Amino acid sequence: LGSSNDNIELVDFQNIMFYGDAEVGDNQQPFTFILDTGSANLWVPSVKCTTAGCLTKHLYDSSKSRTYEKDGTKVEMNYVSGTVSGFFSKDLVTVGNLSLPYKFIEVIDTNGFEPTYTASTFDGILGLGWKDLSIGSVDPIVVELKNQNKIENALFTFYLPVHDKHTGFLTIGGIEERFYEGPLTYEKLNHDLYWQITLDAHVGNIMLEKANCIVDSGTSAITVPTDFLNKMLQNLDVIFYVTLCNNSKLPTFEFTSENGKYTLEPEYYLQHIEDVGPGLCMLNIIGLDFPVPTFILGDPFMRKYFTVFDYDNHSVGIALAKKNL
Repeated sequence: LGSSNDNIELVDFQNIMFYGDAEVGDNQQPFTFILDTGSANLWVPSVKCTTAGCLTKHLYDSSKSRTYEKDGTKVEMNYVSGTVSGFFSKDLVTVGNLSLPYKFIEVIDTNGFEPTYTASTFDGILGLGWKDLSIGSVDPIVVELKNQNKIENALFTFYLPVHDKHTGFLTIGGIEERFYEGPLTYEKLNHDLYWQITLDAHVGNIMLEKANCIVDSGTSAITVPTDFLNKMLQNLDVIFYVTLCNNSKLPTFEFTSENGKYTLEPEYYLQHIEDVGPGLCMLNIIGLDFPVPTFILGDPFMRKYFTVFDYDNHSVGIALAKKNL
């Protein structure tokens, strides 16, 4: 009724991660997922996983689902925080109000994914990247939904939750105006692997033309080229770097293209850790070098900017996220 798109509510986790729920199996077994635009596979821990990390998670039992289709092909998935091992399985996956038989990794070993797994509340990870970026050559869930004529468009959007402010939404199938204000600008992908686009960057006197920028929901910070960060933090009073929240020397990130301008002010990349010291803030910025000048516009950027990931049009749409809806 009215809402023709599939909306999945998102909850923040200590301002470092955010989760969304989905189900696997004919009996709708529940799971909490990290929604990762940087990967392309879906995985859930199996009832057959007997590692300590799994004892506190919601587990998947294929024997309780009529629709389960055995595969068993051995597979291992790698992430920044580690590796998980298992085998492929296929069963009904439900996301919001949509369902479809989908191939995923049934994880049996998580000891190579610690301490992240045990220290976090999620059960598995749901990839929202491109096919070529996956293992087992599996079409993206949203792409699949589109081919099955279950959604109007092969795109999804992120309106991220903001710690102590409001929850968020992952919307599949269409763009909803209620999530943003200002103009919605599209940036074409420069690669059909990651959601990577080209943008010129300027922080202070330092600048970088046509830098590669990866919009990534799985990264908790904004990553900057080492050299770039160093120069940026010169003369600034910043002893992953911490500083006084009221530091007026803190610069504003500026990202521009032929179609749009995006900025990230200090209030968007500074994390309060007053419990460590009065008015003390952590810099949610990381020095990271890729073969070529690259910025990962992670959660800090996505919290400020509503984003749309368009498979059909091979682009990323960006607009200021509404502060309250």
